[PDB]
Order: sequence, then structure tokens, then C-alpha cells
Amino acid sequence: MIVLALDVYEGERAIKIAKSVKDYISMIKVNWPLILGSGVDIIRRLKEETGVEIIADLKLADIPNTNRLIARKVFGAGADYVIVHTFVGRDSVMAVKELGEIIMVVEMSHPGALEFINPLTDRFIEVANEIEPFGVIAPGTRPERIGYIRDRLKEGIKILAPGIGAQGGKAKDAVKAGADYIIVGRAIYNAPNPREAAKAIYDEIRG
Amino acid sequence: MIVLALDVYEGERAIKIAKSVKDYISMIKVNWPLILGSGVDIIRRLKEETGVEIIADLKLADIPNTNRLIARKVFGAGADYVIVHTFVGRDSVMAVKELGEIIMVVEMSHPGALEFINPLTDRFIEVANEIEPFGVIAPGTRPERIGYIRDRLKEGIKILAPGIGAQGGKAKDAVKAGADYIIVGRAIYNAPNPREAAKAIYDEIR
Repeated sequence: MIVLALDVYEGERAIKIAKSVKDYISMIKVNWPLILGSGVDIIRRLKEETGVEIIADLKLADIPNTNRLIARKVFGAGADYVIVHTFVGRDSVMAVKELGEIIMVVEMSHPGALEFINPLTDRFIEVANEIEPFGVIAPGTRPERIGYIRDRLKEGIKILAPGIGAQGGKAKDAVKAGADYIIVGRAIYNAPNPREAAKAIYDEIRG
Repeated sequence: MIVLALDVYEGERAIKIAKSVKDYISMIKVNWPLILGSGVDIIRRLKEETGVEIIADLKLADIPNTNRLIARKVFGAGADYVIVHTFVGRDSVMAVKELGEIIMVVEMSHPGALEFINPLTDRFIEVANEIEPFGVIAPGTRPERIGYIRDRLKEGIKILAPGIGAQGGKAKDAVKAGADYIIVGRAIYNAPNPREAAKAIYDEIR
């Protein structure tokens, strides 16, 4: 299953692309830049126009009440899932889960992640096991991490994996290693033919 | 110096309150809920209506490029400072600092902060010392934390302190202990007369 990181900051174009690839994706993921540029209502427009589930990749990291206010507005606009950090505490995570389904951050992909976040991943996975969110993200860059997380994560909690390599076999291998969803961005939205690009990835996964 | 936590989510009401208290505050701090309700342009409007600097309390905690995209848009809308987390790493902090002034989160005061954030406060202060942001936030629930952080924080970096008690002399003590700015919320924006409330706090601090 593919999660399209719809990082097309032109509202009308983003909606057109999402509608065109709907047949081959399971969810659309939106971020703060898109919400800032098009208004939070871009989420409702997308929900009404495509009927595809929406993940709001906000990586919420505020105090409980503020996380709650943000979640109320975003789930309110049509989001089905909100990505939240684990680092700020269980109360901040539960303030969001109270209003809708969540996906927790237990490990990150950038160089800075090695400073504080990744050394704590084992502990963050234990928190996710306690909370039982819909899922967690496993930087799919290098495979090993998908399996590493899967081996420590309670069954029932899904894994979404971004950063999959372009080599043939990489997407199917990520799923075989533990990824329930593959998060894809530019490979689809900036393709000459987004629908055919999504179909190609979908076909490898189901092949 | 007072930083108004303008946690009024109807933008025009936020503007009305901000305008009424502008002459007693140093900065206006806005958060995601206000930005989501009125649009990011509310930052430009608050600045135009009050002539006061704006802090965007976003607590950014994303990868460098996403932090950068958000910062570009928010500073572009008129923010003078952006609040960012330290825990996501130096590169994510610098991605924002390259576009405008930043304030770093090194400690929090909700119960959940005891799990992972607060045990790392000393280390986060050291990261702030190397980065040299405009300031850091020093939770004032426990007033002694202001002095604790000030002593360990590089000279030149400012401290903004929220959570100071309403008891007389407390805000003044916090300033004298090392807080350059006192962050005030409900005591001003939910007051019967926000302007008089702001003046009252301003006079107690001075």
C-alpha cells in the first residue's frame, strides 16, 4: 500500500494529482507547508474530492492542550491520522489520540536524528507498544531499520516506510521486511505521468 | 519586558486585544491554533496593527528541509522569531536559524516532559550555547529553573520565562533572576480590561 506524500504546494494541482493516482494509493499525506500555503481546508477539499484517507504529517511536539487544539482543528478538517512525536511525553501523545488515530515518531531519517532521537528509539518503541497507535514510521532508507523496528514493535501496530530506494525490488523488499505502507513523494507527483508511476510501484509490491 | 501569549483563536479578536495592550508588551507570541484559524497572514496583520515583534511558537521538530520550508513561509509572513525544538538535532535547528532568529526549547513543564525532554535539559543548554540562538525558554513553574538555566546559558542568549505566579513580586523576581522576558497569557487576554491588566503586570516587573 502506497502513501502519497503530496508535497505539491499548489492547491489545484495537488488535488488533480491526487485524483489521478487514487486507484493506486491508500492514503495521502499532507504537511505543514501545504496547510500554510493553502489553508487547513485543503484537507477537507482533498477529502471531498478524492475520498482517500488523509495523514497529517505534523510531527506534533507541543504541550498537551496545544496538541489537542491542533488535533481538533486538523481531524476536524478531515484528517484521518495525525503524526505525533513520542519525545514530548505520553500526555502530549494521548491528547491527540483522544481525538483521532495517530502515527508515532520513534526514529528519524536526517543526520540530526543521531544526536538525541535515534539513540532513544528502543525506548520510543516501548512507549508506542504501550500506547498502541495506528502505526509508527521506519526510515525506510536503509532496510535493516524496518526489520529492526518490526522485531521490537507490538503486532497490530503498522509500519509506514519512507525513503525506499529506486532500484527494482526495493519496494517489495521493504514490504517483505515489515512495511505495511511505503511513503512515496516526488517519484509519483513529479512524474511525467503520476498515475503510471504509482501503478508501477503498486505492481512491484503486488507482484 | 512582556511577551503576550496571544492564545485567542478568532483572529480579529486576537488583533483587538493585541492592539489594546501593545504599548505594554515587547512581543506577541502566536501558536499553530491561531495560524490555523486565521491563516498565516495573521502574523503580518498583528505586526501592522501593533508595531510589535512577533514570535511564532511553532516548536518545529521536523527534518531540516521541512523545518526550512515552514520557516521560510512563517518568517516570510512577518515573524521576527520562530521557536524550535532542540531534540531533533542541530541541523534541523540551523535550517531555521539560517532564515531568521530563533528561540530554542530546552525544558518543558507538563508532566510528560519528565520522560525524555527534561533529563536532557543540561545537554540541550549546551547545544543552545554552541548555536547561539536569540533566546531559550525557561519554564518558570518552578521559579528556580530560571536562575539554573541562566547560570548555564551563554552570556548574550536571552531567556523567556512563562508560567510565573500571579503573586506579587514573582514576575519581578523572575526578571531579576535572569528572565529577559516574562511570557503572559490568560492574565492579560482573559482580563476584563486587557490593557489595564498588561499595565498592572508591566508596573510590577519594573
